[PDB]
Amino acid sequence: AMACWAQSQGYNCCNNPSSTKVEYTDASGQWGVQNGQWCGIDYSYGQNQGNESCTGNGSYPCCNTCQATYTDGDGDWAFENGNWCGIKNSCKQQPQNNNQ
Repeated sequence: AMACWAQSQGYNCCNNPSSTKVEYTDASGQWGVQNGQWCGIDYSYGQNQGNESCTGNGSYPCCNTCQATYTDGDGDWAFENGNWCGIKNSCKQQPQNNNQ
């Protein structure tokens, strides 16, 4: 739960980026104030694969398949049910933190 692109510059990650209010947006990315703290909106800043959210939630619907035929600046992406959906947050890494 710490892989935001905003930190690369100095800022901090915004917890629950899949439900953060982005009152700012430019050529640097999406930013918003969460819990009273500045932080970029990274839906894929290194979360769990438990399936808490999915990709493409900023425009299209979820896919549900772990086959990302294409990846963009917002993560991975797939095409199922005849619709451009985003790869699930679970379809990224099995060993999500839990190291056997």
